[PDB]
Amino acid sequence: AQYEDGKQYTTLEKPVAGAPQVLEFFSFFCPHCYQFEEVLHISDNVKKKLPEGVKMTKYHVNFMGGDLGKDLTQAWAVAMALGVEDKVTVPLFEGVQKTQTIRSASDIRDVFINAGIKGEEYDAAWNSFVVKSLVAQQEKAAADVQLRGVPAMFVNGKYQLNPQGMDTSNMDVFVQQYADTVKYLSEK
Amino acid sequence: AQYEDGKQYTTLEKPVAGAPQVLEFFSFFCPHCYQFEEVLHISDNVKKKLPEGVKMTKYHVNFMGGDLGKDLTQAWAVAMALGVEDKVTVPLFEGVQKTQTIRSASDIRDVFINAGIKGEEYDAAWNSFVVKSLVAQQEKAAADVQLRGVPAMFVNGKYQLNPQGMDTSNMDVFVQQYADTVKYLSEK
Repeated sequence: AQYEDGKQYTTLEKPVAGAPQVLEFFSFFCPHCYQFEEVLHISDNVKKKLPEGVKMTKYHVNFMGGDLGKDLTQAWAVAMALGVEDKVTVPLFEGVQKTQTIRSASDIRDVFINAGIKGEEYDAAWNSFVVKSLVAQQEKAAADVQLRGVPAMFVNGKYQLNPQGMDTSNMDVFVQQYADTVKYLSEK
Repeated sequence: AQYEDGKQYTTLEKPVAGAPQVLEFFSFFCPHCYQFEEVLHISDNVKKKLPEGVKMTKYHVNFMGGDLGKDLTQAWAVAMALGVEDKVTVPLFEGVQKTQTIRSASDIRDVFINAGIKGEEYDAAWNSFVVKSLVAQQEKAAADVQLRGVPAMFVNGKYQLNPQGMDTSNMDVFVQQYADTVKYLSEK
């Protein structure tokens, strides 16, 4: 469709170098993020329209939910390291917001075990160098873009999507306008 | 020495006479208020520990959300007048922050109708002078304590909770610590 700077997206004053092509930030404590994931399927729709060779990166943030927010960022790194994102994303969102069975770090471990991950493997991953590095990358990425809130999506480390300037009257149209904006920006 | 001024609570420079025993302020637009209510359940837990005869009052504020902010204060007045607070709190918080489908006074009305309140019953209360007095009461209480931010909780019109002086690694322990402090302050 037609896109205007300052409307469907905004340009960053300081372009982050080496940033992932499409970077999405979220928090398991974030209500609207739960909506984006479970109901709207924003990520899935954006993926369907992305050109060949463009990869989507999704990072968890620390600034929500206090000290537990930090543990979730580490648990997300474990999810990425084990490659079980699609198995634990909804269960974690529900555990924190819906059923409220996740009140501390040990509860996060149970979610993974329930998904079929061995406890020994989870524990080893939790303390791994790979995970400690991933936690560092996530925290740094947020700092580089001076992230103030979630959900958020950045393209080529230069643009940031602005759903507030998008047509929200019809949710099906909205989702497609969002995905089309990402696609348009990824080739700019 | 266990509970100190400046620590888990602060004392008001100018105490409010005639203020409700436990007064909580919030806004449906306030992110931390969503956490407090939907995830932590602060109000419920505090109620469960208050002495016999100590009543809790919850008021909405105007300083967030602009136009819609004031509409929500009037709608909260309607919820109070009709005694349907427990029916509309969740859908209002979710409507504003989770689904972001609440964009005008009409959308707020839809929430009440869907909750079971009759259209004519809602419209009558909405335009009633009883509701206008409830709005004035809410505004007055905020003015009395020079409220500049939410969430906020006051006890006996003298003390204001300071959640910043407590651990948030375990939500259940934080909640219980918050509730215990309110109880302490109420019998002080």
